[PDB]
Amino acid sequence: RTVARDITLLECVGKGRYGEVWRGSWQGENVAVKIFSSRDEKSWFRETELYNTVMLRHENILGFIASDMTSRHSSTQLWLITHYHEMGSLYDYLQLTTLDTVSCLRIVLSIASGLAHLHIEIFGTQGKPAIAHRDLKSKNILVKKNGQCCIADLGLAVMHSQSTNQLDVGNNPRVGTKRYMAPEVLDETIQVDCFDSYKRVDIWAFGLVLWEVARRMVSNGIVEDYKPPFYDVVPNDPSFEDMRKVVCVDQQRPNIPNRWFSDPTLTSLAKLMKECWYQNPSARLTALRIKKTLTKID
Ligand SMILES: Cc1c(-c2cccc3ncccc23)ccc2nc[nH]c(=O)c12
Repeated sequence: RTVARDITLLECVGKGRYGEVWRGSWQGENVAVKIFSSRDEKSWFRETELYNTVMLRHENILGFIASDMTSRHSSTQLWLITHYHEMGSLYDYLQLTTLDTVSCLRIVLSIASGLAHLHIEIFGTQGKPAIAHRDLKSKNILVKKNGQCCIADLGLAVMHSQSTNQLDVGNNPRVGTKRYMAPEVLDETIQVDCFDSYKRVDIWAFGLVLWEVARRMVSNGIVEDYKPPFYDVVPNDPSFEDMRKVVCVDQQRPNIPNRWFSDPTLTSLAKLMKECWYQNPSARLTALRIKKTLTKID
């Protein structure tokens, strides 16, 4: 029922090498429309597969509405239509407000719950395969009205089924965001035919998002300004070589502000954080473990 022809493009809320994101009106209601760039057409195919064939659906995953193609301007555009969240991306949201303890934990737990849903296979007839995201970042997370978040952008998803032991890495020349790239990626030791490798890459990236969020939690009247990971050692649009020097050569990691050690929540989150950042990919916590821990912290 929801098709591109019937959506009114109202406002452009995002632009990048992926294409554009629009706020659209469909029967009055707001919808989110990602119009893919020509260079990113493979990500549209992958997302269309996950949302339509795998039927991905979870309260902490961006709500899919429909895939469509529309011919306009003597070209054919690939659309991905999703729910629209007034609060926007976690990246923009953190820059416009600070958090108390409850709101900080609600955010990071909701992301953990979203990531656990992806990583965990559901067995049986029409079961869902295990899925690794591979481009988790604050710009690929949206904030819902109930204070929870949801994960978006499945263009690089990798899937695995324990039964057949089938690994499906797709076929996409797209490379994850360099700022959030794990060390085993930057120095090319990652084992590309092992599904656990891609999950561990998600955990590294998650750790960085948890750092971005915690910085905005107020404790004892103190709070850090929003900053992206490695803001102090790499420039904007950091190069591959820039990231390997910081993450691999100098074995650097996001700094923990000393004021975090005066707050029990931030101290536990600091520990959680770092346990996502091991150079040794197999030492990192699993998504389910993160979710469990976040459920107990208060
Ligand atoms: C859903 C969304 C995206 C978005 C992010 C990542 C992947 C997406 N993929 C498809 C459609 C939108 C996507 C980007 C900006 C937004 N700004 C206000 N409200 C929104 O909901 C919103």
